[PDB]
Amino acid sequence: MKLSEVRKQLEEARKLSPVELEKLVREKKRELMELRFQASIGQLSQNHKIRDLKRQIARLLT
RNA sequence: AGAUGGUAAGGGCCCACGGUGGAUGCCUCGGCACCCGAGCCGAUGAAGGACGUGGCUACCUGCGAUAAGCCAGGGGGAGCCGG
Ligand SMILES: [Mg+2]
Ligand SMILES: [Mg+2]
Ligand SMILES: [Mg+2]
Ligand SMILES: [Mg+2]
Ligand SMILES: [Mg+2]
Ligand SMILES: [Mg+2]
Ligand SMILES: [Mg+2]
Ligand SMILES: [Mg+2]
Ligand SMILES: [Mg+2]
Repeated sequence: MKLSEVRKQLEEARKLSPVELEKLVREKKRELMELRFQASIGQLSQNHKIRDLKRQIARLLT
């Protein structure tokens, strides 16, 4: 289900849009990094948070 | 004075039961032949690779830093996150 919702809202990134396709992505990635840091230290990650993010970004990157 | 009897360190044949070995039978996801179909790919970067890519990933597979994946259309109708 996660699809429909986000992607629609994602061309909804059209106030500023490619500029925001971008801005958003950047923010999305910092999250991934923050997230896989938590990931590696162990005592701060529960998995799919990762996958789900990476794929936000593949979609975002569209 | 005399006579021919038991011994088995070990060995031989026979039976029995094991070990080892992987023949025989059955099996088959593979192979072989024929026939039909189909028959080009590439600078819009092929064929084929290297290195990567999974929360934990050695390999195989898939994929390409959007990395076992992204979008859309079609199919399908309870399961799914490969081996
Ligand atoms: Mg005598
Ligand atoms: Mg004897
Ligand atoms: Mg003896
Ligand atoms: Mg015995
Ligand atoms: Mg890795
Ligand atoms: Mg990882
Ligand atoms: Mg790993
Ligand atoms: Mg591989
Ligand atoms: Mg890219």
